[PDB]
Amino acid sequence: AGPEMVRGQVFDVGPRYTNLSYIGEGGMVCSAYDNVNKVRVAIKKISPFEHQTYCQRTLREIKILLRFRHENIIGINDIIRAPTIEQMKDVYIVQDLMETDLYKLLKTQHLSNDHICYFLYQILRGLKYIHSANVLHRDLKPSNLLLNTTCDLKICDFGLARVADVATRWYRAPEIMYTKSIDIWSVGCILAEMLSNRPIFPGKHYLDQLNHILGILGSPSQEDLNCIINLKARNYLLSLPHKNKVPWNRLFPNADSKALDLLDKMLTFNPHKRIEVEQALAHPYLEQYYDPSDEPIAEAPFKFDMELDDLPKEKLKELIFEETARFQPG
Ligand SMILES: CN(C)c1sc(C#N)c2c1-c1nc(Nc3cccc(O)c3)ncc1CC2
Repeated sequence: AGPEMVRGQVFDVGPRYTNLSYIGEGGMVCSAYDNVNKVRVAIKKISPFEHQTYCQRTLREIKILLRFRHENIIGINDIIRAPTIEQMKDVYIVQDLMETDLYKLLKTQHLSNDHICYFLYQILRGLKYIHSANVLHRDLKPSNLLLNTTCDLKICDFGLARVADVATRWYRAPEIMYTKSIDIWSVGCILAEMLSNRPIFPGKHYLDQLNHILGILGSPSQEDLNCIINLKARNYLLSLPHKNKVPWNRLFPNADSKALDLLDKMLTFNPHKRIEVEQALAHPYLEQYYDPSDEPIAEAPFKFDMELDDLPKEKLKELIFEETARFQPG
C-alpha cells in the first residue's frame, strides 16, 4: 500500500502504525493504531536536521525521557527513522495516547477547586521527580500537560529541557527577561489560569510581559531589581511609573484562600524567595493528595556524556542515529 501520508506530508510509520488521524503540531503529531500492542498511540514527526539547535533539542528529549520513568511524565515507547543515516530526514517518537491537554480543557471547561487541586498536585509530583534529577523543563504550560479520561496528568515536550547549574512568553519567569525556580513560576502561571480560565500575564512582547507582571505584583523592590540583570531591562523598569500590588483575593475573589497563599509563594518576583517543589507539595492547600511515600525521585542526577552545544551538525546527526538504533530490528 506504500508509505502513509497526513495532510500532504509523509508519515512513514507503517506497517506497525496504521489508521492515522491528525491532532496538532509541536512538527506534526498524529494518533495511530499499533498492530502489536493493539492500542492507539501518539506519534510526533520531527524534522530537525536543517538546524543544529533542533538536533540537540531532539537528542536531549530522547536521552531524558528514556532515562526517566514516572507516572506524571510521558515516556518513549518506540522511535522510527530511516535504516541509513543518508536517508534519515525525520524522527518519529511514539508515546502513550492521551485524551486531551490542559490548554484544550481550560478553553471549553470550568474546573472545580477539587480538580484544580488534583491537577496542581500531579504537576508538582512530576516536577519533584524532574528536579531531583537536576533537570529543568523550561517550558511548562497548559498545552504541555496531557490528560486522560480518568483525569490523570502527564508532562510532555522535554526539547527545551536542560541540566541545572526561547520559552512560551506568558509562562516565562521574570529572571529570564537558568535555575529550578523558573519551573515553579510557570506552575504558578498554570495555577492562576486554572482559577479563571485565562492567562494571568498575556504579554504581546517581552516588555508587555514584564508590565503585566508588575501590574499585579507591583513595582519591584531594590532587592528584587538587584541581581546580574540586563542593563537595558533594568533602566526600563526603573523609568516606568509606580505600580501598586494587586492583592490575590482581588484577582480571584472566588478562589480558595489556601490556593491563593500557594499562588503568592509561586508567583514571587525574586527567584531566591520563591517556593520550592517540596515545600509546595507540603502546602496546606494540597494536604488531601500530599503523600511523601508515593512521590518517587530520581536514583541519581541526570548528566550528558558530552557538551552537545559544542558538537558539529554532522556528529549530532550520528548521535541521533546511534541513540535511536536501540528501537531498530536487530
Ligand atoms: C497536544 N499534542 C498534540 C501533543 S504535543 C506533544 C509533544 N511533545 C505530545 C502531544 C500528545 N497529545 C496527545 N493527545 C491529545 C492532545 C490534544 C488533543 C487530543 O485530542 C489528544 N497524546 C499524546 C501526546 C504525545 C506528546
